[PDB]
Amino acid sequence: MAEPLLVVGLGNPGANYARTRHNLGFVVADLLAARLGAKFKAHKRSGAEVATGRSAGRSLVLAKPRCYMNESGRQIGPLAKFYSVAPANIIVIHDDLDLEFGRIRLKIGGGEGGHNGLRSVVAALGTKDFQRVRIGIGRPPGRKDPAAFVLENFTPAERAEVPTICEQAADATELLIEQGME
Repeated sequence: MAEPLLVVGLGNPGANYARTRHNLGFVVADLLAARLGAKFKAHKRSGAEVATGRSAGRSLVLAKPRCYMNESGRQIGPLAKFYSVAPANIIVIHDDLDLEFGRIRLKIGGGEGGHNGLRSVVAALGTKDFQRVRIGIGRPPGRKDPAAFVLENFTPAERAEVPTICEQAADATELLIEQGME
């Protein structure tokens, strides 16, 4: 409420992953930065790229790890400190295997739903009590390993809705920032 907020979109750096299921977080962070009219820059003290701005009269810090998914948490801890943000005010956006495609849910705490990015964060923060904006991608077909599923692009049908879904996730995040969780 004077407390700065750290919104983190998870994903993998590199053109080959920009469209994969596991990068929705990056996509949403990109939208939020655009809405804020703020751009990303390499942050010397973390390794992630950051952009800053205002939302709901709140001071905002948007970031996207430049490290691969498993090393996400190690870039977040340092950012939290640099801006002195508490875990509770850290908002992580991520794809979620346990939510049907396009289904968006908010939560603080809870499990990782088999998400490796989420685990490195818990591991790095020493706590599961940070905020999450869960964007459902549904379960993987039996013919596809879960880890491979999230690293592959959305199906033609799903692809047509992803942009819309991300707008909604961006909106949810803003709303969560406005009077979120409780």
